[PDB]
Amino acid sequence: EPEPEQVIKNYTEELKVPPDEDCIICMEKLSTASGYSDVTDSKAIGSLAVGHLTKCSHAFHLLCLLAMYCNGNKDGSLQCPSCKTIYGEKTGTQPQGKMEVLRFQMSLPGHEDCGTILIVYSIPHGIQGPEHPNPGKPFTARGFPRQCYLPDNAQGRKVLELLKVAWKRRLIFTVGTSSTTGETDTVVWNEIHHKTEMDRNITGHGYPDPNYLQNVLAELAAQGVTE
Ligand SMILES: Nc1ncnc2c1ncn2[C@@H]1O[C@H](COP(=O)(O)OP(=O)(O)OC[C@H]2O[C@@H](O)[C@H](O)[C@@H]2O)[C@@H](O)[C@H]1O
Ligand SMILES: [Zn+2]
Ligand SMILES: [Zn+2]
Repeated sequence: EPEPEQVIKNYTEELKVPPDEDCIICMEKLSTASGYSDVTDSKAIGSLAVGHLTKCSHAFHLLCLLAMYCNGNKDGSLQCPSCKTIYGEKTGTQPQGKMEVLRFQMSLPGHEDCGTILIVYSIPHGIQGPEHPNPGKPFTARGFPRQCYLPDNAQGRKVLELLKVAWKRRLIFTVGTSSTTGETDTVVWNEIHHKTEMDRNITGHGYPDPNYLQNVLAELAAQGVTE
């Protein structure tokens, strides 16, 4: 993985003279100096260095870009803050654990045509790593194992494989704060809704749900997991 300054040099093409149009990262004119210049320090990147992104052609202070990148885990990918194009292979802060998958013949509410896939995520507590909020300090993992259900049809089996890619790229979980329990520095769901109940009366996260499959299949396209 290249260095943070080099990551921004890739997937970027410097602008000769920046327009009057604003940089949406620092809310300052691209013509002027980055608004994060006072707290961000590069080697090869100035404060009036500006390029637009390779494919999506959105322009920012390359220092802002760098300021952004650096606030996250530094996997060598970069996400356009305007249109969210992924540059490289986005990955994420998911702690070590296991993903088991099972199938059973019983159908789910709304999918009586087919069988059911059981996904079991088991993730132990540990010590936060460099990518996590407070490196070195412990993190908790609440509620594991967490059982998840997919209709065993064509889409459901597709989403299954896409979720195996998500796991590989440490995308399904993250260390952070729980919206449910308010507890901090802990393993929580990250951006990819999972059905944890067959019967949606129990918790609110179950079946039937017509559009779940369509929702998640785009919820992980938003993290760069596609065909
Ligand atoms: N029970 C749930 N099942 C699936 N997704 C859930 C659940 N509760 C919340 N979510 C989704 O998880 C995301 C973040 O919610 P958090 O509460 O921060 O995540 P987490 O604390 O892991 O979720 C609560 C989890 O803890 C367990 O005690 C509980 O049974 C559930 O699986 C949001 O997308 C939210 O909609
Ligand atoms: Zn800026
Ligand atoms: Zn863009």
